[PDB]
Amino acid sequence: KNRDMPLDSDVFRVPPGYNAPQQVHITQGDLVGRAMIISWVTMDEPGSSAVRYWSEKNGRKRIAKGKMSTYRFFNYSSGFIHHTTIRKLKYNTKYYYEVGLRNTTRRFSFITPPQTGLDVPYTFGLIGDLGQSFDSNTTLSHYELSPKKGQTVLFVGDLSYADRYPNHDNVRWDTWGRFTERSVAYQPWIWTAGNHEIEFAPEINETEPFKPFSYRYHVPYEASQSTSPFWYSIKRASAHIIVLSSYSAYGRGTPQYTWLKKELRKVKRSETPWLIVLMHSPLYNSYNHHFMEGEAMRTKFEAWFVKYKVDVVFAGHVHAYERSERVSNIAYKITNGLCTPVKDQSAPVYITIGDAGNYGVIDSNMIQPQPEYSAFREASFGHGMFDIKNRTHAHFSWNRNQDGVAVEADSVWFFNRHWYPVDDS
Amino acid sequence: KNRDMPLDSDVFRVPPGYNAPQQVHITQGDLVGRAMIISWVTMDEPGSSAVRYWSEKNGRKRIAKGKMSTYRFFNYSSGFIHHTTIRKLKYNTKYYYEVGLRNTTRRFSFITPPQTGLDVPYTFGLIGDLGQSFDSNTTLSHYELSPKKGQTVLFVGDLSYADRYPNHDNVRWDTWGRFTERSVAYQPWIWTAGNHEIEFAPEINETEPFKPFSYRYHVPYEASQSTSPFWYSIKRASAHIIVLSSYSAYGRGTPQYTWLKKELRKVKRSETPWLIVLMHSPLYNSYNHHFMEGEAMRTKFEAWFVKYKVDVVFAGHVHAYERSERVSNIAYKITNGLCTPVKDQSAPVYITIGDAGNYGVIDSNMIQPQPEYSAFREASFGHGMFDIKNRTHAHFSWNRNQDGVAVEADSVWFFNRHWYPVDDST
Amino acid sequence: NRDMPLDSDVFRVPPGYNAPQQVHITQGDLVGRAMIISWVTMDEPGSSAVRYWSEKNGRKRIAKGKMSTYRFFNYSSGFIHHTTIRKLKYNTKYYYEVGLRNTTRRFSFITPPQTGLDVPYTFGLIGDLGQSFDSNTTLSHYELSPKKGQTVLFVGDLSYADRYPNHDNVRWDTWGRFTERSVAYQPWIWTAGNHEIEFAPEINETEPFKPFSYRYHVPYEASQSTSPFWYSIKRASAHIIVLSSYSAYGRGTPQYTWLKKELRKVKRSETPWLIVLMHSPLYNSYNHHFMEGEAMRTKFEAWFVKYKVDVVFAGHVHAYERSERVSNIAYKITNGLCTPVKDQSAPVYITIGDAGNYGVIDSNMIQPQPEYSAFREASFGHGMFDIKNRTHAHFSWNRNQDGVAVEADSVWFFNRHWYPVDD
Amino acid sequence: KNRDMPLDSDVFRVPPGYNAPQQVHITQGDLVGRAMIISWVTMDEPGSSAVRYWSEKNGRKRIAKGKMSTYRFFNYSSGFIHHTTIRKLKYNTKYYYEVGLRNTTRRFSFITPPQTGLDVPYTFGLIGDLGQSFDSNTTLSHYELSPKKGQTVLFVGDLSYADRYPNHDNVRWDTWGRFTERSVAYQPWIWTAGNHEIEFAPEINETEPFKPFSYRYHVPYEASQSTSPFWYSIKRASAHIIVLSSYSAYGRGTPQYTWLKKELRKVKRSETPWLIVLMHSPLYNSYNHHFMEGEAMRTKFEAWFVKYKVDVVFAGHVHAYERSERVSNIAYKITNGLCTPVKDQSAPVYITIGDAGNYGVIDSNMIQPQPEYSAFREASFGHGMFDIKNRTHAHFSWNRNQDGVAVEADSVWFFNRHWYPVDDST
Ligand SMILES: *[C@@H]1O[C@H](CO)[C@@H](O[C@@H]2O[C@H](CO)[C@@H](O)[C@H](O)[C@H]2NC(C)=O)[C@H](O[C@@H]2O[C@@H](C)[C@@H](O)[C@@H](O)[C@@H]2O)[C@H]1NC(C)=O
Ligand SMILES: *[C@@H]1O[C@H](CO)[C@@H](O[C@@H]2O[C@H](CO)[C@@H](O)[C@H](O)[C@H]2NC(C)=O)[C@H](O[C@@H]2O[C@@H](C)[C@@H](O)[C@@H](O)[C@@H]2O)[C@H]1NC(C)=O
Ligand SMILES: *[C@@H]1O[C@H](CO)[C@@H](O[C@@H]2O[C@H](CO)[C@@H](O)[C@H](O)[C@H]2NC(C)=O)[C@H](O[C@@H]2O[C@@H](C)[C@@H](O)[C@@H](O)[C@@H]2O)[C@H]1NC(C)=O
Ligand SMILES: *[C@@H]1O[C@H](CO)[C@@H](O[C@@H]2O[C@H](CO)[C@@H](O)[C@H](O)[C@H]2NC(C)=O)[C@H](O[C@@H]2O[C@@H](C)[C@@H](O)[C@@H](O)[C@@H]2O)[C@H]1NC(C)=O
Ligand SMILES: *[C@@H]1O[C@H](CO)[C@@H](O[C@@H]2O[C@H](CO)[C@@H](O)[C@H](O)[C@H]2NC(C)=O)[C@H](O[C@@H]2O[C@@H](C)[C@@H](O)[C@@H](O)[C@@H]2O)[C@H]1NC(C)=O
Ligand SMILES: *[C@@H]1O[C@H](CO)[C@@H](O[C@@H]2O[C@H](CO)[C@@H](O)[C@H](O)[C@H]2NC(C)=O)[C@H](O[C@@H]2O[C@@H](C)[C@@H](O)[C@@H](O)[C@@H]2O)[C@H]1NC(C)=O
Ligand SMILES: *[C@@H]1O[C@H](CO)[C@@H](O)[C@H](O[C@@H]2O[C@@H](C)[C@@H](O)[C@@H](O)[C@@H]2O)[C@H]1NC(C)=O
Ligand SMILES: *[C@@H]1O[C@H](CO)[C@@H](O)[C@H](O)[C@H]1NC(C)=O
Ligand SMILES: *[C@@H]1O[C@H](CO)[C@@H](O)[C@H](O)[C@H]1NC(C)=O
Ligand SMILES: *[C@@H]1O[C@H](CO)[C@@H](O)[C@H](O)[C@H]1NC(C)=O
Ligand SMILES: *[C@@H]1O[C@H](CO)[C@@H](O)[C@H](O)[C@H]1NC(C)=O
Ligand SMILES: *[C@@H]1O[C@H](CO)[C@@H](O)[C@H](O)[C@H]1NC(C)=O
Ligand SMILES: *[C@@H]1O[C@H](CO)[C@@H](O)[C@H](O)[C@H]1NC(C)=O
Ligand SMILES: [Fe+3]
Ligand SMILES: [Fe+3]
Ligand SMILES: [Fe+3]
Ligand SMILES: [Fe+3]
Ligand SMILES: [Zn+2]
Ligand SMILES: [Zn+2]
Ligand SMILES: [Zn+2]
Ligand SMILES: [Zn+2]
Repeated sequence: KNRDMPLDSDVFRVPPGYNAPQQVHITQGDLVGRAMIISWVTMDEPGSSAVRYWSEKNGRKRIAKGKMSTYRFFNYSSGFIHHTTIRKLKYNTKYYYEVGLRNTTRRFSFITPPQTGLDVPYTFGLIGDLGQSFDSNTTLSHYELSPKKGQTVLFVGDLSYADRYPNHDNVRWDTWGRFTERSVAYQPWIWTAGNHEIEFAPEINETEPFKPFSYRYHVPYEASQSTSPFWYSIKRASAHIIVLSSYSAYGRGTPQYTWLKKELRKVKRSETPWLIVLMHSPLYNSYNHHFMEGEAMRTKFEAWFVKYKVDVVFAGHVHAYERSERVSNIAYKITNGLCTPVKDQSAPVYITIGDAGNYGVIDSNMIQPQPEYSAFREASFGHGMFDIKNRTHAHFSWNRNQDGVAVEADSVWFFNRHWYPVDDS
Repeated sequence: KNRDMPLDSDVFRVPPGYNAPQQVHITQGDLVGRAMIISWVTMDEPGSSAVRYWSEKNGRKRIAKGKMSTYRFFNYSSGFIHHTTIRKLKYNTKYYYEVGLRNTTRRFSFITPPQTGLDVPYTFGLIGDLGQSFDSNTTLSHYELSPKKGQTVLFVGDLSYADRYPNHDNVRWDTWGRFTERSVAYQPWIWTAGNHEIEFAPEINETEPFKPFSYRYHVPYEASQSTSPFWYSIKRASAHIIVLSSYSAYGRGTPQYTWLKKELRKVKRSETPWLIVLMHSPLYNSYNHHFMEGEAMRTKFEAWFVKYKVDVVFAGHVHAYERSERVSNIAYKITNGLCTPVKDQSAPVYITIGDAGNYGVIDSNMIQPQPEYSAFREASFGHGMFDIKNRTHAHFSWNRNQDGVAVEADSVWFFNRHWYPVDDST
Repeated sequence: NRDMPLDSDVFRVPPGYNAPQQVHITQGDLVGRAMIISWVTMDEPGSSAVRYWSEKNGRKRIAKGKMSTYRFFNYSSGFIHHTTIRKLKYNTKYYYEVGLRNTTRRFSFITPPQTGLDVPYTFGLIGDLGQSFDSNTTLSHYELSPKKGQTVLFVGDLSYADRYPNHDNVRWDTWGRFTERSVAYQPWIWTAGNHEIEFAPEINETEPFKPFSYRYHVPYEASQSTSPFWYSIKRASAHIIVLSSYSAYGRGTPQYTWLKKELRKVKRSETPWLIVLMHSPLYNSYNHHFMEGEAMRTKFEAWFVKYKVDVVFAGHVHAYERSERVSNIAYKITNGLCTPVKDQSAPVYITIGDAGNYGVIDSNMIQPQPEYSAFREASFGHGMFDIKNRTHAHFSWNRNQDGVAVEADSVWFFNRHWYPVDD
Repeated sequence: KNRDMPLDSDVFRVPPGYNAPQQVHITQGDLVGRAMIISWVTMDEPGSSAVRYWSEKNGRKRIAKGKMSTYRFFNYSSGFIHHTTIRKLKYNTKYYYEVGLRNTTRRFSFITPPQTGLDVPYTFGLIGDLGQSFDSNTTLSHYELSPKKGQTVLFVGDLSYADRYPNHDNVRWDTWGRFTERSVAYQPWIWTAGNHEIEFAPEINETEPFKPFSYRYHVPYEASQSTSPFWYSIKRASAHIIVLSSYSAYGRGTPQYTWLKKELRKVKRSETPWLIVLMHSPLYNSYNHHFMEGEAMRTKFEAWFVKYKVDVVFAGHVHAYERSERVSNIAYKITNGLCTPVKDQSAPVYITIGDAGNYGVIDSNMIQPQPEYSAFREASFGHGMFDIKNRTHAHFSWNRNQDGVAVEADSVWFFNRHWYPVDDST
């Protein structure tokens, strides 16, 4: 049944004025937080890729110059896509920025994160598999209405679900951009590529994976010496965030494998104590839907996560919520019969948070009974919050669409694996 | 430690004459055997990409037109690389072909396979991780001197090992091309991409995986509707051969995953009864080196191989030889504890054959004791032959470098999984 | 102002899902055994395959071509197809179909006879056509001609889309649909004029000839040219040389180099008629664009006389003119030799850029009429160059205001190689 | 006949050190002189495209990041070409810069021109058709030893003459770069494209006009809103310099035509009194060699030069020296018989200065007798100096290779067409 919001919905309204910038969105633009990638689309003509910005502190207006690009997908032709990086921003300060400098100007703002450090607090939103259904809209409202006040969204993939439409009707990317603007124009969303971003459709000569997503959503991948936008790293406040690609190559020797190996080695827990991994497809999942799809990546990387004491791994893909115990399944050797997950205080917690709404369908069927490795699971629409207090403590909470915005249906304290490895079960 | 043949070795000699074609090699150019891709390099000037060819019978000389390309890698600049496809050939006939039409002509020949069919005999050589060491030269000689007489080489990856040299010195691609010539200019080699072809080197700003390899070695990947040179299939005689890429994406919904799922559905066992899979990294491997590297691909494809009753999966990567029992390990569901390989008459035999020589090192360390799923393993240099007799029987043998060219240190009868699914254990 | 409106019948869209539109053809090789088929699909990419067969018997074959797209400012093109059909039979009628996947449309052309000394043929002359009502009239007159044109030599300025805001490239699409009724059935030989340049740095479009060069291909490699803007073809008893007024032609440049070499290749005993096409006239006694042709004239005029070009057709000036056979090639800065003289080795220069443009005629002329000008008139119309045999060609000019059979100006061309009599 | 310096001449020496930058050259990088384009080649590996620079004043060392490129020409493959722009410099300041930051660093310096202004003095060298013959070397020496101290070279085209070699042996581009380094590394040379830069060679599939030149020599063309490296404008001191392309399109409506029309409108003689035009092919020329080749461009632009009262037009192409009277020939209407040049105080002086050496041949055949429009002409090798004193006066001198470096064989004072419009005839 169609639960996608109609094209004439209020959330899809086009900003008025000739060549008004639309689908405005921002993300972190460098490794440590001093830069911001500003992106938007113009529909009437190319327009200018310049961004005007200034801090509240200094009130000196400056100009950053960017780049415009376009793409085609089957018989769709995109508008004019702008990406511009503002650099050398001051930490912990409010900036205003304007786009559409030539015809119709629109102004927004954001706050740069504090400089990275050991005890620096920060609140991350967790959103997965958002889509553009009425549920999607409710989750977005709950997030923006949260008393916890999220400062940056960690997005675990499956953005627009445009690919569910005939020929992937790319108009549905445009609507998604206009819908999400109310949040992502004012705070960065950290992008992870899910399977709905693949858009491999050889039947209509579209054979370059991630094409629409990769034209529309840029990431600071060169900042961490990644050679691809689909895996990369950022540091923000006290968190070191590693973004992975479930649908890229990760065999031994491949670019993603090589990069992750080196990146984990570069992590300094005395500088960013919170080590967080994002990926679309969950390594631990006890739901019927996509059961065991995460197995391949798990066999490659799980031992690295345990060895480097990753604090937490976030994923989506399953349209529900699940939180694992700290467990590992890394003792297997084909013939030794050691294929059962065991408690391991050195392993991350695996959280599945792909329940922001998608196209309005929840994954309710669960493998019964709940396995030992699963601490909490529930088939409900909602979003998460990962609220870092200091180097030892972070509080995670899950909020359900059917609950008040201030209500936590699940919550748990994370004790840091490097600085405070006490049983946080 | 350096057991690579020196640059001035006889196998590396440059063919004489102004702009003489060198590094000549061919491979199947289409889905069923009526085409051939002809490839070669000219060093002095671009030269012609035209190929003259004719059957020894008829003798009507024809011209095929191809394309020239070049590439750079760090401070290396390639010579001029030619790829030309000859099409609409007659089955089971000898053709002569010539390259260097403008200046120094060189002439070679090949024999097209018989048309695909249920009971068409054919002999495949199996060579993996060849490299260019003295051991490499020995393995090649054994293959070309085999009384079995291989008609096509299935190459399971790791070609030149140029990436071991400073800045991957691509000269060592050129030397490997000239060293091969004696063989792959007269019979096709079916290429699989190994980890030594990846050549991911961001430290010298070379970040495109498979670049040198993909410029030098073309495969007929569009013929099987693949969107990439790194996975594809061909039919030859009674065999349907599926080539996979261990070092490309294979997650659910990815191009390779999607392609393979569809491709298996196209397999017709009444026309090609022998279903053969090539990949670089072994799904079953009981050597310590690279132990369990194949697990990721195994979780994705193993159940598929059993479902479609693949006869045999060949791989290289580990520098040794191994032959599994017919087993499967596809019953695991995380908490059911079903994680031990069991005997499964629907499953392929897995053979590791990455011992053609590489840079002169063997992998001798093995998991002890030998696991139940492992039938035979030995750390020696060599190559295999897969000799199809008919729709029910194929004979596989492994020849060691230290033995006479006619000695099989291991040998086994494959009973076809579709036409004759009887226990063929050893 | 005078341009036909978007809802005009001539701009009508062929019905049916992804129906091929803007179909046009042109010679695809050096001597006539090939044809370039071009068209546009708007609904989706579609197939670039062309099905074709000869009326006689007719085994159906398929030729596969290429699809392309482009952007110009805020305009995005449809899916443009170009496909070459090769190895055709001479002097035979062929049918061809495009849009094989969804909506097929069928057309036809007739290949020319093999090239030869005495092979007859009739060429239409059309320049600066545009899409005004005048334009539509000219096209009608040409197609209703009793003399029956078999190929159009087009001397430049096609759609005049560059007159619209941001060169509204939709106006290229309409011109394509407009001209289809003629150019889908017989080749037009394309010359590049100044309205094809489309140099518009103010909207970041700085590649000359961009839209023109995507929509209209020419067989330039067939004569070893390295550019579509200059090339030659042979058809029946004619050798036709197409030059580019708005490309470089300095000594040593590609075009200059190619022309010098191309003239050495002309064989008057295979193709006695040597025809040159260019947009901007070397001889012109109208005020508009007076003397714009001088630069090219100083470079190529002596060559045209040396190789005894029969006739040079140009457009650009929106009127009709025919010169005497004169040359002005003796000037040496200080020697006072700067007047054109009768020269029986020289071509006749014909200005024929009066097919309609955007509805405006150039009527202001230099007075009195110079010696070198034989005939000139400010009327809309088109020409016909009718080759009878190696000695005689008949050229005529038809005015839009006359009956389709009426020739306001008419002249016999006596071949410069086989019959160099004063005409 | 071969008078080109041999490959092992001292002037072609390779700078010592691994990956040592060579063929270093600089030119103005912006409209008004606050920028500089730094160019160099590395032969061993790509290297860094970063330039380190600081003023003799403070400094305050800074880095500018550039770009690397390469090309092939037939069977030639280039080294790694770096172009890096340094911006926001101080006027009238000596700067040091270094290239080759990663392995072998080399250090140079330049002096930024003073801010543009009415009476700003400045000395331009004029060199055309240099080549790499022994004569070429003598001319460069005379320029650098000149008592007048050239501060910037206006170069009227025909650089290396590499195209005279077999397949245009591009190695002769590398030699010419090493030879000219001793001057162009320390002061900008302002490039004009000549016929020897076209390098149209279809017979060897090189069909892109100016390819090697355009890769090796960059100009700040976007600063004057040109859309091509081949025509562009700069201001330097009291001069506004317009560079044109004899071998690009210039018909009505073409990019160069449109650009030049608009550029002349932008000229302000109240800010830059000296209006100078550079082009390769002379509009006025009384030598037999290339007689009247300039006629095509003359017909297009001559009237514009008169209309805007250009002070002086410099050209090369003809291998000799010539200086015209102020003449115009713009009244011709085909039939009216007005086709003789006449004295026109509103017109530029036309100077032919393509006598720096080429491949060792001088053009000595002149049309006799000397025409009225020609003031002075002589067939000797040499170079010119255009020495601006203030808004009204500029001194032009011509120095011959057979004379002392201090001797002026031809000499004339220019009266500025805007600020001192009085007959300056000799
Ligand atoms: C979008 O903004 C442009 C300026 O950033 C407008 O161009 C300008 O229009 C002005 C009218 O107030 C005019 O004086 C300026 O010269 C001109 N500036 C330019 C072209 O750089 C543009 O206005 C439209 O386009 C111009 C060229 C004219 O056609 C106007 O009549 C148009 O309104 C703005 N576009 C629109 C559609 O608003
Ligand atoms: C790091 O953050 C923790 C979570 O906010 C701090 O714990 C909290 O400390 C409060 C007193 O400052 C106390 O009222 C709260 O109950 C407590 N929260 C929890 C969930 O335990 C933590 O404070 C230290 O450790 C706690 C357990 C107490 O021992 C405090 O006295 C300590 O200050 C913060 N650590 C530091 C070094 O501040
Ligand atoms: C396929 O090839 C096999 C090996 O060439 C055939 O088996 C062999 O038959 C020989 C006489 O033809 C016999 O002496 C060999 O012992 C035997 N070889 C082996 C390894 O079994 C096979 O022939 C059929 O099946 C075998 C088991 C016997 O029953 C034969 O009599 C059969 O013809 C060949 N199969 C077919 C269908 O051609
Ligand atoms: C791109 O191709 C689509 C078909 O593959 C177009 O949709 C089809 O339009 C048909 C009428 O031409 C209509 O009957 C079909 O229902 C429809 N097919 C599907 C699967 O939706 C699409 O057309 C645009 O949108 C449709 C719904 C109509 O409004 C058309 O008039 C529109 O052009 C094509 N899109 C574009 C931008 O061309
Ligand atoms: C080429 O075609 C010309 C035009 O038809 C021929 O001239 C015409 O010949 C007619 C006899 O068939 C004659 O009545 C006409 O007067 C004449 N038309 C013109 C415009 O002159 C021409 O015939 C040759 O040359 C002319 C001058 C006469 O000498 C004829 O007798 C000749 O046959 C044709 N030339 C050739 C080579 O056939
Ligand atoms: C502009 O530069 C001219 C060339 O240098 C100056 O002329 C020269 O002035 C010298 C002393 O200043 C004098 O000895 C030279 O003969 C003379 N050179 C020439 C070629 O005339 C010029 O100076 C002005 O005009 C000259 C003729 C003298 O009358 C000076 O006294 C004047 O100042 C310079 N103009 C200015 C305003 O400085
Ligand atoms: C155009 O031709 C192609 C190829 O023959 C057809 O597949 C199209 O059919 C349409 O799209 C397919 C995928 C299927 O949905 C069918 O029912 C549709 O009719 C055809 N396109 C149209 C619009 O006719
Ligand atoms: C392009 O721009 C013009 C305004 O300059 C606008 O009026 C026109 O409709 C636009 N065309 C498009 C967006 O296709
Ligand atoms: C989406 O949510 C916003 C904020 O709650 C609300 O104002 C708007 O009406 C909603 N739109 C739809 C279509 O649900
Ligand atoms: C390689 O083997 C070949 C064939 O046996 C032999 O001719 C040659 O000498 C060998 N070359 C080297 C370097 O071993
Ligand atoms: C290029 O070709 C010429 C012959 O055409 C040859 O003599 C020369 O050595 C070659 N140069 C290189 C480096 O290939
Ligand atoms: C154009 O000309 C054709 C042919 O005479 C005629 O049928 C058509 O109606 C005309 N259209 C317009 C709008 O002039
Ligand atoms: C070039 O001139 C310089 C300076 O006069 C001199 O030192 C050098 O030897 C000359 N080189 C030649 C003539 O090859
Ligand atoms: Fe999802
Ligand atoms: Fe190996
Ligand atoms: Fe016109
Ligand atoms: Fe010269
Ligand atoms: Zn998903
Ligand atoms: Zn390997
Ligand atoms: Zn015109
Ligand atoms: Zn010259």
